[PDB]
Order: sequence, then C-alpha cells, then structure tokens
Amino acid sequence: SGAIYVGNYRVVNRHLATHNDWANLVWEDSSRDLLVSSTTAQGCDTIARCDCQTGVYYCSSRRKHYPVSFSKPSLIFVEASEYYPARYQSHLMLAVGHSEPGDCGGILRCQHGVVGIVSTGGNGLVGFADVRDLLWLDEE
Ligand SMILES: CC(C)Oc1ccccc1NC(=O)N1CCC[C@H](C(N)=O)C1
Ligand SMILES: [Zn+2]
Repeated sequence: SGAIYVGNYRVVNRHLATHNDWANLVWEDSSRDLLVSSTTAQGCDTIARCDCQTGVYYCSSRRKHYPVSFSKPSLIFVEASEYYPARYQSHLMLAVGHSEPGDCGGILRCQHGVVGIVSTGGNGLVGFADVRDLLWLDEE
C-alpha cells in the first residue's frame, strides 16, 4: 500500500483505491493503474519533472529503500492478477528489484522529487507507474 500526497491530491494504485477515493475522484486511468482523489489537508510530496532513469524506491516487504536503474515509461505486458486480466499497461517503467504482492504504492524518487509508485513485479523485477507527465498535479 502507499500513496503520493501532493497539494490537495492523493495518488494511489487504481486497484487499491478505497470507497472514499472513488467518492472524491479527480481522475483515473485503468491502463496506467492510477487513480487520483482530492484531499482536505495539503500534502508534502513534490513531483519530479525530469528524465532521470536512476532513483530509489521503497519496498514494504523488506522495510528498505533500494537504489535502482529503471527503463523509460512505455507499454509493457503484465500477467493476469486478481485485479486485472493479462494486458498491456501504459506509462510503466521496469527495474531489477524485489517486489511482492503488498508492495504496490511504494514511492520511486530521484533528486528532483517523486517519479512514480510501485504497480507491478515478479521474479526479481519491479514496475513503477510514472507520474512525471501529469503536470496538473502541481496546481488547482
Ligand atoms: C508489486 C507486486 C504486487 O507485484 C508482484 C510481485 C510478485 C508477483 C506478482 C506481482 N503482482 C503484480 O505485478 N501485479 C498484481 C497487482 C496488479 C498489478 C498491475 N498493475 O497489473 C500486477
Ligand atoms: Zn529526476
């Protein structure tokens, strides 16, 4: 589990969104596994606006932050899970790293800020849903 709190927005994995998230919905996209809801309190996270391909992510199944090299956001095939059938997920970046069911939501960050959140994994891989192209998170 995990979320990004930027301004008056909460960014979470769409497959882990709560009823309160759906009842205060700002934007959602199943193809990216992202959902954004509105919040009453202001958040402290800042979004990265860069082209970094190295950063650090939080892995809840190890209570550790790991440095990783990750691919550019692209369309990747993801195996069937209890949340989605086997399909192509867009704006996904892959890296070599530990991930397990429960690790979704952990933040990936670079020197410029938050890059994205854990969304996929398996066999020594971890995939992150990019959020750097969502410019509207920085305003309104
Ligand atoms: C990060 C962890 C949950 O990943 C795994 C780690 C080890 C084995 C499987 C997964 N599961 C996985 O890749 N998911 C399940 C949840 C929905 C994801 C999606 N965005 O389509 C796909
Ligand atoms: Zn950066």
